Amino acid sequence: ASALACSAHALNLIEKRTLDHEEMKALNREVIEYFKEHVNPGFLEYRKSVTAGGDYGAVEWQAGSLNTLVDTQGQEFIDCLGGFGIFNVGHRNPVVVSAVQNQLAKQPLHSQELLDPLRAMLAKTLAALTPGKLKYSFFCNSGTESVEAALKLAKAYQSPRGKFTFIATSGAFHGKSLGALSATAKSTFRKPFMPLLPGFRHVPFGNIEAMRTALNECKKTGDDVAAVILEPIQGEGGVILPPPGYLTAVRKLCDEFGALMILDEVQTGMGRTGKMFACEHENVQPDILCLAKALGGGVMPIGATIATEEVFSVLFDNPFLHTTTFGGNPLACAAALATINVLLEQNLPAQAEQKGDMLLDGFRQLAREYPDLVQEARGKGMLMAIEFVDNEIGYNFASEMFRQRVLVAGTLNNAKTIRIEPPLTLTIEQCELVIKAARKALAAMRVSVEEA
Amino acid sequence: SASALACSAHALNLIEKRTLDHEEMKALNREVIEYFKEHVNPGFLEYRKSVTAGGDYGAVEWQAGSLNTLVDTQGQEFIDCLGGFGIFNVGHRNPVVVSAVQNQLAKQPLHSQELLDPLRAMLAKTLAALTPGKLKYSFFCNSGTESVEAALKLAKAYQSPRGKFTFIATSGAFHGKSLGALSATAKSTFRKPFMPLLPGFRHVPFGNIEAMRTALNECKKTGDDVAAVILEPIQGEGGVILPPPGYLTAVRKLCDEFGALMILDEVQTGMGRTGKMFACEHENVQPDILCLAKALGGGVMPIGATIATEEVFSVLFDNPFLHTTTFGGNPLACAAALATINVLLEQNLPAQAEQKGDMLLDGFRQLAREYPDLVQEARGKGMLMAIEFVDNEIGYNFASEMFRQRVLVAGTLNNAKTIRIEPPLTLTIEQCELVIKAARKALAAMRVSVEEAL
Amino acid sequence: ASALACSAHALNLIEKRTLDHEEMKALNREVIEYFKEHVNPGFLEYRKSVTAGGDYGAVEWQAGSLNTLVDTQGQEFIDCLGGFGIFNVGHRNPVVVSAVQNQLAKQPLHSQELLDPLRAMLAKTLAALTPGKLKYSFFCNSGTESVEAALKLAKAYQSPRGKFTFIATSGAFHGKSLGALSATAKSTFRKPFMPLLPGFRHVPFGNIEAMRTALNECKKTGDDVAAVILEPIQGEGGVILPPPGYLTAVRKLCDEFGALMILDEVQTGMGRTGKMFACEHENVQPDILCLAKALGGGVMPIGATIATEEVFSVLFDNPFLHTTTFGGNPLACAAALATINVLLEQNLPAQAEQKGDMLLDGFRQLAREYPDLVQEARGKGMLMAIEFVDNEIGYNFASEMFRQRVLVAGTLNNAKTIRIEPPLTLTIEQCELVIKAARKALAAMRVSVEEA
Amino acid sequence: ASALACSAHALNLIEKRTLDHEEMKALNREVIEYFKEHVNPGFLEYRKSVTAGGDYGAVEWQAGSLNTLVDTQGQEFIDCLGGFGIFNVGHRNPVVVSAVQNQLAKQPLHSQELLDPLRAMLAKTLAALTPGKLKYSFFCNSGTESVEAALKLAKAYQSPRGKFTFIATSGAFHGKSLGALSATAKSTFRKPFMPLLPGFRHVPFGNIEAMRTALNECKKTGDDVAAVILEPIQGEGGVILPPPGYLTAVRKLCDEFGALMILDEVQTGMGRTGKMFACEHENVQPDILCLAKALGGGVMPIGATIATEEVFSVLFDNPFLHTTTFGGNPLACAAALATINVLLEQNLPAQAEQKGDMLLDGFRQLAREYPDLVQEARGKGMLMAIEFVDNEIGYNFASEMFRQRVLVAGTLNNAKTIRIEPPLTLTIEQCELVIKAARKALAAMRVSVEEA
Ligand SMILES: Cc1ncc(COP(=O)(O)O)c(C=O)c1O
Ligand SMILES: *Cc1c(COP(=O)(O)O)cnc(C)c1O
Ligand SMILES: *Cc1c(COP(=O)(O)O)cnc(C)c1O
Ligand SMILES: *Cc1c(COP(=O)(O)O)cnc(C)c1O
Repeated sequence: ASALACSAHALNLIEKRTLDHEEMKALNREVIEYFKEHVNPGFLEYRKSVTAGGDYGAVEWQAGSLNTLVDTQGQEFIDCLGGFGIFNVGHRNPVVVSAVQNQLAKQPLHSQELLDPLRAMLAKTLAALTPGKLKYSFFCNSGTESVEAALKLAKAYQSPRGKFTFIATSGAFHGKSLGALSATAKSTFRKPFMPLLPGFRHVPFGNIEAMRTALNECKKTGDDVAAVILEPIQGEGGVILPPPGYLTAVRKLCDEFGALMILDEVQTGMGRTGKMFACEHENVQPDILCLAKALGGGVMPIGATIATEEVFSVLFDNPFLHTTTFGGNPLACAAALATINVLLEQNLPAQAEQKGDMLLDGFRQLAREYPDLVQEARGKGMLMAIEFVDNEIGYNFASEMFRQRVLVAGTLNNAKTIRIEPPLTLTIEQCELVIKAARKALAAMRVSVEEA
Repeated sequence: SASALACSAHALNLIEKRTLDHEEMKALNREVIEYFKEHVNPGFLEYRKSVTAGGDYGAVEWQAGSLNTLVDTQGQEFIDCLGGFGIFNVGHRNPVVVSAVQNQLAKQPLHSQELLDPLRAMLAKTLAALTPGKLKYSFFCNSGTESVEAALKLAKAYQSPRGKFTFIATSGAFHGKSLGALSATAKSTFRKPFMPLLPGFRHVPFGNIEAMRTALNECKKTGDDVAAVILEPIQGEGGVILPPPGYLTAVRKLCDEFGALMILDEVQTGMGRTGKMFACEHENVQPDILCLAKALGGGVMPIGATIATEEVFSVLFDNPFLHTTTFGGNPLACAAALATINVLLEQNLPAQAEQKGDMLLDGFRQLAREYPDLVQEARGKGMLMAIEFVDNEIGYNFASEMFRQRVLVAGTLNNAKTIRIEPPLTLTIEQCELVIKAARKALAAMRVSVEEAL
Repeated sequence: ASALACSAHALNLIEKRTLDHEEMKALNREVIEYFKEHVNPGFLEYRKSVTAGGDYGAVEWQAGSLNTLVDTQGQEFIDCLGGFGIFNVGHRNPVVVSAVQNQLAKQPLHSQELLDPLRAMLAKTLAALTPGKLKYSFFCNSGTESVEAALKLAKAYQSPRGKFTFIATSGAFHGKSLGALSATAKSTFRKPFMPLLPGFRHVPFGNIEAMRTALNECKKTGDDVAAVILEPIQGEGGVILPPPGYLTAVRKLCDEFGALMILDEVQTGMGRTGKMFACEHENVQPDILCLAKALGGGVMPIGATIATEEVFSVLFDNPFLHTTTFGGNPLACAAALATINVLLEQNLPAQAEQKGDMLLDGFRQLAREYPDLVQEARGKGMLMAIEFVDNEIGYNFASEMFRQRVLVAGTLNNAKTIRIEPPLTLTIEQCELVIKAARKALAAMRVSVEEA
Repeated sequence: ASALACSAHALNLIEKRTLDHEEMKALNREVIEYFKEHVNPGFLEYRKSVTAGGDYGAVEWQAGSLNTLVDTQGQEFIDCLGGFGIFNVGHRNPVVVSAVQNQLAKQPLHSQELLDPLRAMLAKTLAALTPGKLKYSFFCNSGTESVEAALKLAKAYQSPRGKFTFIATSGAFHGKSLGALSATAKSTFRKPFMPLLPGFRHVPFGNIEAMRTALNECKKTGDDVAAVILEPIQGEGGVILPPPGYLTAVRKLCDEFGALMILDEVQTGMGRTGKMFACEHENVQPDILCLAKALGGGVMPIGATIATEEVFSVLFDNPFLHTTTFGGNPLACAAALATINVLLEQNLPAQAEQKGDMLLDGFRQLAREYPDLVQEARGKGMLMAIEFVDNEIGYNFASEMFRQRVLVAGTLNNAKTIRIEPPLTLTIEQCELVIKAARKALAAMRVSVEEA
């Protein structure tokens, strides 16, 4: 089976707008087959553990509307998954698609030698969009690249000052590339890949005393902390909100020891929590801010690491100290610029507050009626989670919701949690449908427990 | 000055424009320079200065002109002998890659990552078919440095249960800038500010099987057994360093003998550039893990791919979330890659890279004979070439004199005396000639400038 | 002069029991010069900062009585330094010296091939002397070597169980060799020698909640703690007593997480705090116990690492995994066997309880009279300390006690603190002289303060 | 039996000069039982492996003459083991014994506060005994401690110069404490205790071009070599001699790269290879020289780390940066001073050369005659080794020599290799008797093999 042949077959497919029954039967077969053979058979077994019958093999085909996805069988799903935080402004958002299309006609990828205007524009726009002294931007292609950039900026800055240790928090997720993975907290994701970067240590999230104890003990032993890295709200941890004033406290702790504050808003950024950045809630200015996911408007891959001139200036004397081939390419920038405009124009941060208040109320309500299955519902803005009592119940919830054509999924660090992360553009009727389908799934699950 | 809203709307409107007033052009250029200084990196403005003449430093990128040319905001058109450091193998805005991407953008650009996505499966089947021997499984990411992190993690996951933790790379090597990849990357400049890096990384001189065998033997004796060796078939940012014929095969045998894994970083050498689809096909070395990026995205999308045997990729099956990526293998990028593979094969671009590379290098080596004055030597394999000069400053002047002639070149990350020549594989034969003529005129100018300077 | 001439001159001096006034002048001259030129000019600077006038030049010549040292000028000192904790049964304790001579008559060092009986005899005595399941002994030559053996036993036991992290406490001193140094906590002793062993972390001494957090956080990130190591009371730290129930809580915490408990009793051991081992105040059984200093009766150098058979067994398959050339030699063992015998016959640990109480009563009294100069006095048995308001006041105390012919000295991890650490054999008569000497010292100190 | 009872019993044994037959049988029975239950049962298994019948349980009792040992049964063994390099001047050497007794009469251990004279005298004597600029001494208690001190000297010196990597050689043995173990090279000794000190790498012994490549690649990547450590002759490796001029080429390579040279003469030191130090053969001055074993005259444990003023001065500003409690105690200084005297007075390095050649000639003839059992014989001075065709043949040799009351034992990195390391004071008749015994042993071995 020649490689030309495979590529020609794929090009032929990419060009099909719609599939009929026999085309769908064949594409679904090839995709399951090739997943087993060339991608990961484990992912097939995973889908089985959160669906019922043939739903494991559901193959994603196209955007339906701003907030829906369609599989190869025409089945349309309401998206409460959001690509795990990617689709803040909806699927194929017309303003974003348009911007990308326009730039695609001029030049999608830059030479990396001439001065590329959209890099300059997005960095200007980001400077203005961010708190206080956050002034300089480095663009890359993902969240983990955003965090590697942050760790490196911290390292270049703190190294000549004698500081090499990094503090993160348990529950934290910061990416799976090996530097970012040193900060990431989940044991099962870390252990096979040890030894990781030396001098990374963890303290309980939300616990200012434990953090202070770590910075102070490190000082005593001559292992002074370079930087503290944390999410404002833990995402893959299961949507964990810290106590009030904790972020402000972590900011003061860091100034006190002369440590840098790195804030990872790859997941909480771009309006999802009810404000453009989750740090704007306590009005805290980190030294380095990590952005990705939704920054590309659900159309492009992109990441950005924004810092103070003070810190970022370590990159000035030699601008090749940290580089990236694709980072800040014109297509990625056009997507990011469109997304920032859409967010502001349509006041989507404010909408996420409003829609999130509604949905979490409906979720807390269902939690009360079904403590039979549901432990608790947490959230802020359109970042929410339902924590069930067992692992198996949460898997059954995902399964039942799937049958009702609502797409949800779990959390990387938390086995008992299903997330709810819809596009911020989710319509008021669609929020009603989601609570509706949530109830029905809970009811069906209850009935299954009595059934078994 | 403005709010983010006003800034985004200004950029959004500039994005829609196709051409520029003279006063619109002048305005934009002053913006780009100003914001590069205030919000990107003023040091980059300075680097552009040291490799240009006059306000050349502030040439601002506006659009692709043809397959092999770029146009700035002033309508100046440049023959691209930089190729985005190995990105534009099939040219700028190649119609088959643009079309595939545009068609997928109409369906779905990014996936949920939850449902099975069809193009991931197709690109994975296609790469299986494209790759030598037992390379069977593909992990998709967003960059070359991400590609190499995936390689290292795969090796780590496989070798740490077998009690092996040491990674051997080579000096001169460039494997990426993220902290995992940076640990294998070898340039002192790039490494020291971020130390300590990953433990267990050791380096031997490139292209020296004698030294590499000693390394692995010593590591075995002391109980610090070698998990994997990582190398580029040809060192790119190192200054286009060709290993002696026999090297890669010897590396394969050695890895076989000690039970080390062999990682080939073909992020720059891959997708046709050296005269084959992959530079390892030259000696027919099958690696345990193959890294791709740069040109795999067709010059339209960012993509990286890590391909490995089922034996090694295995480690990811029981828990498929052991290594993941949010954007990796998205439909837009998969389309761009499948398009690219098709074009490379249809238009037989690897074969073309061999013909055009022979001519171009033959041309440069002749010029080197003529100016021992300024040039040390010219080297290359297919369309991956470099010209080494006597001084960094002679080199910087070549880049500058070339830029004045509207031919784009640039240097290499681990060798300052070296100017890379990395044109699209689609560079026309006439353009090949033009580039040699441009290079000749530049060298003569340089000779005169050094004359008066002494 | 040749090496031979130097060896002969020094062999001549060793045979001399007493010095002419002229021989004395010349000896004190050569000793100061050779310290400068061949030992450490800096140790001469240190002594000056804690003596007055030419007192810095004092050169030690012989034991006087049990509790007494005599310099080269015939000047005699009551020893309240105890060699920083080695002279527990006094200077040249007759039973210990006798054991050592008798063994020297037979065989001072062993072959390491044939079975050396005194090693079997010492290992038997210590198994009988240690609480609970502590059963096997590895003999070495110092405290720091004793801690190295302990880290290795934990490493060899816990590495196959997937655990590599070590928790120690700030203020801790566990030795200066590079493995022990990784657990030793003073910044100033650690920085020039970094990178030390990886995987070592520090929590505050005496704070159990912080220790639970470190064990728990390590468990969460896959960095599971192999062992916890600590002194029951911190010596060099400044005689830092933990809360009641702390040591026991650490034992239960280790049990809970399946970490090994290492107890560093190099200073506290052999009767020093009022019991044979300080771990006996709460009846705590560590998995590994480290001994040295006083174990050699103030006559020989020796160390011992005692462990449960569960832990020590990691050395049975290949008894050559950890070894030492001089460890467990006949003279070291004779000395230790004599020391154990003397401590038990004369009920010396119990004496240390009584005399420590009485001595700490004198110092607490003086800290009452002189808040002028003194922060507080503390102690457990005969391991006591006086904390002063300043470093210099403490240095002044040390100099005044010296002028008063009572030998004291400072603590490695606390600059405001003067140890009082006399032989357990100190008479009540001398206890009262020591308390008078300290009052006179404070009297002169207060005066000199109000001169300025 | 109680701890007190155990100590009393041991003390009576220590007093008894002779043992009758059923005193022996009781003691022997004890020694084996206590080794089993409180020391290490594996030592019994190893000793069985290199003995025959009731030979495993040889229990040693006193020195016999200068060069012999007697066990509890009255069996006298000629000592070709030398305690693995300790007994350069024999067992209970009168001059060293007398120096020790005289010092025990005054002060066996010091306060560590007053200036102890014998530390100054030994440091002066060693300065005059050592090559060139080796001037300052740090005294400790073992070989592994003097390597520890050497690594720290280099670290303190090289850390501020930006260099942190250490190069050792495969085959090497430098001690078993975790710092020294990082440079020790046998896999068996290292693996279970990893992670060790970071930044330690190994190159093949005697191959200068391999060492240049490592030093050079390290520099390229920003991981510059702080220091190189090696033995002049590898001892535990199997008595591995380097090419002539290698040692000089390492000195020059270090000069060239600005790395420190550390020479480990813990085994080769104090006369054994024909000169006082094996570096004297090629006139090499290391920056740091390590000594132990024979430095203590076969009576005391001691170690020394001697360095140039350049290097050692990193300890002047803060003389407490590296310390050890027992290091340089009067008893150990007295034993070293006497050793230096005996070695020089009795011209014993010269004797080591003569007896070395004679013994090596003898083994070389036997190798020649029994190529069925013997691979080859190597050596320099009284450091020698016989390599056999396999392990078992080597073990049979050791066992046969033991039956003939000649004591030999293996090496820790090489299992086919038997070391021959007698006192430098071995008589010429004893030299001849060892060669005859080796012959009788080999003959019995060939015959043994014949039957099978
Ligand atoms: C608690 C403790 N551990 C370890 C040591 C190290 O003992 P040494 O100097 O004999 O190596 C000491 C010395 O102060 C000590 O007090
Ligand atoms: C999603 C996530 C990342 C992951 O980055 P990638 O784009 O998947 O490489 C990093 N940080 C946080 C907080 C995340 O939620
Ligand atoms: C460019 C390069 C990389 C890193 O690629 P990025 O996309 O810039 O992260 C890795 N390996 C090689 C050989 C490269 O040339
Ligand atoms: C024996 C040896 C050591 C270890 O000495 P110890 O006193 O047992 O700690 C160190 N270096 C060399 C060369 C040795 O032979």
